[PDB]
Amino acid sequence: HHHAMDTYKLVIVLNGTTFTYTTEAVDAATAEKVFKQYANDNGVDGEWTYADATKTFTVTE
Repeated sequence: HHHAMDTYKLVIVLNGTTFTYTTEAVDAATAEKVFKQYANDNGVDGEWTYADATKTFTVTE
């Protein structure tokens, strides 16, 4: 199923514990749509930052 994608990664830093979730997406606007859906579905409200060099979204709280 069409392989023209990057791997994107979500990092959620809590109290000394870190959860990450990494997934393929067509672009960063798309991976942010998936991740923000996942976050909300799990009890995660927080401050987000994206780093294009590593295709990583980082959420703290």
